[PDB]
Amino acid sequence: NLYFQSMKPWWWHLRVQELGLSAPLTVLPTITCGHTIEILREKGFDQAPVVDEAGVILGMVTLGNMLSSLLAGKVQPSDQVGKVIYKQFKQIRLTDTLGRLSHILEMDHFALVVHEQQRQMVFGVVTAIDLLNFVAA
Amino acid sequence: GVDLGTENLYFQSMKPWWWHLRVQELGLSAPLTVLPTITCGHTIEILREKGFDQAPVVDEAGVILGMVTLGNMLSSLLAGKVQPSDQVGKVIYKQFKQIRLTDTLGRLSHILEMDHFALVVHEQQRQMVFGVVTAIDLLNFVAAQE
Ligand SMILES: C[S@@+](CC[C@H](N)C(=O)[O-])C[C@H]1O[C@@H](n2cnc3c(N)ncnc32)[C@H](O)[C@@H]1O
Ligand SMILES: C[S@@+](CC[C@H](N)C(=O)[O-])C[C@H]1O[C@@H](n2cnc3c(N)ncnc32)[C@H](O)[C@@H]1O
Repeated sequence: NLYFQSMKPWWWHLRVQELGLSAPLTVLPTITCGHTIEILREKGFDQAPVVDEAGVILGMVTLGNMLSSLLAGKVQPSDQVGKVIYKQFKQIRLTDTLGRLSHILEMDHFALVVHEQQRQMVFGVVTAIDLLNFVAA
Repeated sequence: GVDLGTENLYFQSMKPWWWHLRVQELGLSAPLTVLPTITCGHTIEILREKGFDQAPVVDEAGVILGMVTLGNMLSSLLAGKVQPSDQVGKVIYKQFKQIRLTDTLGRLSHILEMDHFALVVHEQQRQMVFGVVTAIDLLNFVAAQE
């Protein structure tokens, strides 16, 4: 067996917490899909966590998944967004590396950034521009 | 499984009422384009400020050279093909789809299912950018109409 280890850039072992992410915009499962589309349109976000009234993360709503579900005849604009909760997305820790982040971002369009306290807490969303801006700046 | 089976069997009668409407129902934004001589770092700043994931790269006459995308910029940076001071001309992406205002929303839907965007070109002048179109443009139309 032969192994290869790449030479890593300066930022590789720096941590997700260096990016300076804001708190996420989240939605309740009971607002409509149409209302969620306006919110996401206003902000220029492709996704948001869906959280219940007790603060539990139920999953993510994404534009891709809303579009698929609409095409499949399964959701309409006036339905609750709870109907299109996407439950399989990637998580990363606030103290995980930018290297790990970069792997996730190459395969997925976002990750939910998590931090461990007495329970596992959501810190924010992270997407390619957050990493790009950091490296560029 | 069974749902895919149903959607395949009745694909024709499950086509949305708007399937054969045209992309021009969407009324898009004016496009933000860049020349190939601005840097990758400045491209990243511009796209960050607007909240766009992609822009057309055009020449001094407005002729489309291709697209710059965040995903391809990231890959190119990871592979060491460019650094931020390099011209964005070094990462012109060409494997995207162009469509016209007269193309159906159905054609657009197929494209958006696989890619993050399409480039809308001028109906009789396919070398010029009309606008960019992404999922939220189609979603916004359907929510408006329903
Ligand atoms: C403006 S959006 C542009 C589109 C991009 N594909 C996206 O969805 O992030 C990019 C910026 O918004 C942030 N962002 C995305 N979704 C978020 C949300 N639900 N809450 C707060 N920030 C979010 C990203 O972390 C990034 O800083
Ligand atoms: C604010 S962005 C949000 C993130 C989304 N993933 C994207 O890149 O379009 C969505 C809106 O910006 C528009 N848009 C995207 N790229 C653009 C560009 N280069 N010039 C003008 N509008 C653009 C889209 O057509 C859509 O109306």
